[PDB]
Amino acid sequence: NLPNMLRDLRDAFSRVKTFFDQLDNLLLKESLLEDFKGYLGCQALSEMIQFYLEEVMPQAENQDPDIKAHVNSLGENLKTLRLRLRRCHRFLPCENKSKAVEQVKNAFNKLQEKGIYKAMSEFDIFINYIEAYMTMKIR
Amino acid sequence: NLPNMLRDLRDAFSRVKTFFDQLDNLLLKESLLEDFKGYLGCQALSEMIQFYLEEVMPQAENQDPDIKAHVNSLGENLKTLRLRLRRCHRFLPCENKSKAVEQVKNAFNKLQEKGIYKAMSEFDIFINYIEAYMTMKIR
Repeated sequence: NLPNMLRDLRDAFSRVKTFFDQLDNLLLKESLLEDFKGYLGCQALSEMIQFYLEEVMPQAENQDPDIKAHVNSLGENLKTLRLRLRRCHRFLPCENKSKAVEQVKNAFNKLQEKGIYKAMSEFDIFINYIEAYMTMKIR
Repeated sequence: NLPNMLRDLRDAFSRVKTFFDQLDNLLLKESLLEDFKGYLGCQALSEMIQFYLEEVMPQAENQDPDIKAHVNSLGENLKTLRLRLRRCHRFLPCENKSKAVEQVKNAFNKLQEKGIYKAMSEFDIFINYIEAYMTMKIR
């Protein structure tokens, strides 16, 4: 399962690495792994994937056009992995949105002025749901 | 604890409600509560709090300026609650960011060109951390 899920990404990296011993300190320090294992894990992983796709890879392709085909495949494999993990609310919940909230907003918007009245008049219901959520977490 | 944490919000609402029996269906349906109790709970609650603060309340104040002082206090009490829940990575992790990621990005940016080389050359380390994260969730 897992190893198999990461093989394409590792294969793509084996090519890329050849374009890049006194190593010095890691940029991707252990503290990063720790956040990945904590309550902020999803947000940390999500932000890192975005960082590599939007900032690092494009910059790297600009610095040396010869690595482009390989960095592009690395990027495609990383986006595919993200998609897989995201399709499962389990692995990357932080990149998923609530269908219920969307439904509430869609109904609210279609009700025009009556939507404002209704949402405000039900605020105590909202407070009750917040209490339920908190009650959940405390458990 | 909990009841006490929500009292100010409920007190503020008792005033507001007076400006707003055949009730018809709830806008804030049960499905919303369900998402609040699930894996998308944080995102759902976070989006709802934002919805009330940026969309509902301002609109309501515009429709009837007489409720303004009360909707404003309701809003302040809701922002205070959000702050409290957020200060605790436990209750609202989805509104928190990874200090480690920030440190990595700060170092990466200060290294200028060498940062690109380093981040790309450590991609396998990143893959290893992703594996760890996944290994975590599967557990």
